[PDB]
Amino acid sequence: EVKPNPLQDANLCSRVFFWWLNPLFKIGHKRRLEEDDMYSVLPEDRSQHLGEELQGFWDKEVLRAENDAQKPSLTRAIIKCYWKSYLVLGIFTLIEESAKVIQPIFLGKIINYFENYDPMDSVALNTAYAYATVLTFCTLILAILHHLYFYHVQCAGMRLRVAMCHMIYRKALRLSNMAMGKTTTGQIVNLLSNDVNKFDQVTVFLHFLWAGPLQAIAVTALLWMEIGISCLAGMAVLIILLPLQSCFGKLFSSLRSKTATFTDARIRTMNEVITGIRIIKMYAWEKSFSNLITNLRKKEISKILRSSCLRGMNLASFFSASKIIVFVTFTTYVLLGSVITASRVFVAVTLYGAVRLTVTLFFPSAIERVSEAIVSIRRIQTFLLLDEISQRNKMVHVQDFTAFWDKASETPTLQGLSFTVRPGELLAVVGPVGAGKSSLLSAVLGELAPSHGLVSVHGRIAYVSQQPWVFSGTLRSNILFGKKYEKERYEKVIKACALKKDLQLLEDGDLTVIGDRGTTLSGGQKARVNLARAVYQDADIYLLDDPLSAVDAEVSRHLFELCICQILHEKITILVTHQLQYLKAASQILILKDGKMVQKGTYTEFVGFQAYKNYFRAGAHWIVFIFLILLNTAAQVAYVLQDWWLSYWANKQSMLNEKLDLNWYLGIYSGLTVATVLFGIARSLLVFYVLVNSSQTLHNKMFESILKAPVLFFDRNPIGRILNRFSKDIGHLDDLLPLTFLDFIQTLLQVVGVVSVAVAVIPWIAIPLVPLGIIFIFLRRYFLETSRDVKRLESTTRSPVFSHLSSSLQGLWTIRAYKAEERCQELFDAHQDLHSEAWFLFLTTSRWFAVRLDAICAMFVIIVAFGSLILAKTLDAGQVGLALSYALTLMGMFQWCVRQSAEVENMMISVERVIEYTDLEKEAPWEYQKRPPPAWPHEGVIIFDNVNFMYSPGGPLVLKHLTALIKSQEKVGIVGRTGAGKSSLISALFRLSEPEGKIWIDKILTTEIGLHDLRKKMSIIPQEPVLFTGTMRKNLDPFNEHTDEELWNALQEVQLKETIEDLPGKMDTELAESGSNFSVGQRQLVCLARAILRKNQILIIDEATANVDPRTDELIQKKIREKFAHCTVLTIAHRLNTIIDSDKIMVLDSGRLKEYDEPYVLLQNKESLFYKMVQQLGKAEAAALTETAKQVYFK
Ligand SMILES: CC[C@@]1(O)C(=O)OCc2c1cc1n(c2=O)Cc2cc3c(CN(C)C)c(O)ccc3nc2-1
Repeated sequence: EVKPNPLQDANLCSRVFFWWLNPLFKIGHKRRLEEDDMYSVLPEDRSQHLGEELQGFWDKEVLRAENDAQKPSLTRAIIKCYWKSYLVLGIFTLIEESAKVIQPIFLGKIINYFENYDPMDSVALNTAYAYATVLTFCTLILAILHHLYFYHVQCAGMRLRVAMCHMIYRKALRLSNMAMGKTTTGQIVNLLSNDVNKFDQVTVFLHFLWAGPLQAIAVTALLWMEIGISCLAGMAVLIILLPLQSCFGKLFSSLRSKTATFTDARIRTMNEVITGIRIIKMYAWEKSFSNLITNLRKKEISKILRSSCLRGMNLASFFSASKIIVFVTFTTYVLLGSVITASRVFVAVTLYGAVRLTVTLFFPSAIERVSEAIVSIRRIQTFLLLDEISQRNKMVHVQDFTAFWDKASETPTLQGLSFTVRPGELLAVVGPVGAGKSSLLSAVLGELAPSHGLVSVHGRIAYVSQQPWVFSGTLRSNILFGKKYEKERYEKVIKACALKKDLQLLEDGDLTVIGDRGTTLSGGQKARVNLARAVYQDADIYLLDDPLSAVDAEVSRHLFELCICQILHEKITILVTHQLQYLKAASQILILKDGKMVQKGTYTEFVGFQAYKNYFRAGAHWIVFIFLILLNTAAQVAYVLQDWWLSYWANKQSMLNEKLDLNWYLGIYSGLTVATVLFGIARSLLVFYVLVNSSQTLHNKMFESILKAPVLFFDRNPIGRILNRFSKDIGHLDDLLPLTFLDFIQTLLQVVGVVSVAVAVIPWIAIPLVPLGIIFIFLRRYFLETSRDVKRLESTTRSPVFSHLSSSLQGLWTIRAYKAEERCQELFDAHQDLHSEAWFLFLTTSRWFAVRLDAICAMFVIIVAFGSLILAKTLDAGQVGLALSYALTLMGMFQWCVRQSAEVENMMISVERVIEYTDLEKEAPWEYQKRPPPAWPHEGVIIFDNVNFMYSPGGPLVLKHLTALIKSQEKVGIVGRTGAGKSSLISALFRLSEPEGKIWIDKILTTEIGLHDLRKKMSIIPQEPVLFTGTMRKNLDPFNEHTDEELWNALQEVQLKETIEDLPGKMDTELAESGSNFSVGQRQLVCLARAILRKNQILIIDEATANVDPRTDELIQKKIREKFAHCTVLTIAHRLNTIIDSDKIMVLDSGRLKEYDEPYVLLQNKESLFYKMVQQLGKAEAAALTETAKQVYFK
């Protein structure tokens, strides 16, 4: 075994404590870990073994189902597989529940000793030590041996999950093409990504389905023997809490899906902002999108906050549920007239303290997780019952072949086809079009079957689809594609593929790892690899579907004239290519149409504290948190004082020889119950409000930072990187972190409850508390330095599994062509177990930590129990019963406290990323001092003086010293080399980066006005037109300052009015995604309509009409020159004929003004680049251009 696994040989008292895992933490404390530091899985965890074993039952089970004439049952099959195993772990669950319930009874007798106390009876004292001893071992069961057990219940989960990933993939290769036609990859990948993943989460709780109810019965029976019928009072109320928890579960799922619509509506609208940002800014339409995102968020926040109230009240039930069921029990019990006594109260408090989790949380969860598992199985069953291809599947013969992609009602995909070919001969095929162009090959592969006629083949087939496909590994590994390596074969074919030079020049040699999803190769080179793979296999049958042979290249000739015509030509081969002239070398040509063989037409026939501060300060004044800190303690102190008051009552009562004032004691006691639920519920609402209001603020402080971010921000940051923060992180700050934080705080108080009660009742506990503390601090620090990293490795090692299935599910034909399932199965198993190696660490890592938290927690109970008995002269029965009833309660809650601590610390990083967006360097203000006068653009005069511009500070100067005059209403065409200068002068004109030099517009220096004062007052028509998901009215005027008449005129200025007024909303029609119902030219016509609405005296055309039919461009040209006669127009355009009649042209290259004059005068200088560019037209049209330019003198 490559990575020997210590679990093979660790002794019991190693693996009980996971002591064997110690070396991992040592190294993980010294280093960052890597995939070689993780252990290999034990033999039985191998995907192949589990799958082959489970098939060994599911196979039998479908045999039964056919023989019994019923639909089969996968749930029975896994059960029949795991029954003989999984029952054994039930035995520990049984003894575990016993320990949970037995502890109270002996907590009775150890308290009972104090009720009978005399300092001088050693015999009674020794009995108490025996009870205290068994109380320790009972704790030791729950606190130590529980952890090995829980790991094995987790292993039932992981073992079951892995086996399904095997059987699914095994099915996926056997899957019939029809079933693949009835399927999408996303279904199988999701099934593997999620729906099998549920099998861990059922198995942790499946034993609670019986052990929980059996627990509840036992607790009621015991209590009845302690407190009579009165135990029915609490237990019935406890059981009523079970539906009530479900009632909350129902509601927020409703409101969660109700909020889903708005995060989707927000995130789509946000994605338009982030991707569209540049053109958004030029229009000055921030305020439009600012209103949308604000209103959706303010809508979203209202429902998520209204859900947050119910989510808060839910935890308040978990806070009061012990206190309510205690109160009603003893109140009834007292009203049936019993005195209250320390022994009989704390037993019930402890029995309730034990059962409460089982009925209120584990069992409610379990019935849900079982329900999600059983639905997961039934779809997996559905998948495993899809149809399959017939798995059995020197010469090739075909005869009258009549076949379909599916037996739909249309005519067969192949019809009447017959041929035979023998080795040493090449067929070629003019195949179908609009359909399976290589359908003939697909028949030879047996992807299709005859309704009539026959195909017969012998030997082994090589195939390539015209679609390329590349396997996970190196390119050499793809050239091997699992076959043995053979240097001379490999050399000869790889050289005959001319691949070495390209592979050396472009892909670093054959050792190059093929990257994620095949990223590494160019598609042109990727295509050739398929043939290189094919030829390396030296198969009997070589089937070629157009390998971009249609692409003219020396290799696409060389492969044929040397390799395919001479080397490969000995083998059986069939070729489809557009290279019809290659088929002059073909031995035979088949031409096909409508599946018919139409002719044998042979060719000759032709995180630091500051994060917390920032997050909380964003919620409220610190004065509010002071009010909040009061409520926390008030809830917690009300909680403890209730149980202390119950002790105090018992202590007074047992002192009497005479009546108690029932309505004093029960009065105050009832008060603390009402108080503890009321502060508890109030606290639980307040925390959410403070934190959720904090999330709302961070979004709005952050969202404004995004609109006012300069374009430079969106150059450096990918769209996904930004948009993820608006989906994921602010998702968490609404969905889950306020919840997780309140649950952390709630539990932390309760731990502070037990510890502080314990030191109060027994002061000298305060000494050993500090050792336990410092032990915990070093433990947490030592642990999390590793666990943080294992979770990284686990999350990483997941991604090859889905990638491999996706790649393999894309390659199905090819895999079965090489009948290579026997290996590709092994590749999946290699990936699956390597993830399982990480999952095995993830399970056992947490236990090695969790067992110590329960170790030091187990040590605490010892301290209180024997500490109480040591101080027996001083303590008194009520106070001990308080201390011990709390001490037992620590066991469960303390582990949960630190789990949420780790999860909050991890999740809190989402807040750091959000705040890092709250302070991005802004542009200058939109509105600024020295506002331009009320009609400032009144001439369209522009000066550029020594203008210098860059896409980054200190970057390359893409404008150098650019200096120009543009006169009023002048029409300035601009052109240059492709990619030279480009829009940079436009982005300078919008100040999207601040230019050096000066730009003056209508006597105003552009660098001394607000960016909306500028950008509102100049139109642009962009390189790519943009529509926004919204009304046609908003896409034309979000401010609705233009009349519908003007909006109709604009749509009537273009052709499109009578294509929009017939849409049901008319101007108010909101569009499909990206306006798919409109053509690209029509989207530019929308920008022209926008421009026609704006009627600014300045317009910029950015090369737009290259997307558009010239006849629509002709309309654009017409309407520009008609409508913008008074306007000043700048026009970057590639084809000079669009601009040949400009009053002047600027030509830019290398960032310099190569030319600026009347275009004919530029042509009149035969040295000019403009003349040269017109001469580079290479055509007599240069004369028509020249004449048209000269006419500008005279027309
Ligand atoms: C749901 C997770 C889990 O089942 C688990 O994976 O392992 C076992 C375990 C769990 C949860 C909780 N606990 C556990 O031991 C203890 C616990 C206490 C909780 C408390 C405090 N209790 C004293 C009521 C809460 O307020 C809210 C949620 C709580 N959840 C849990």
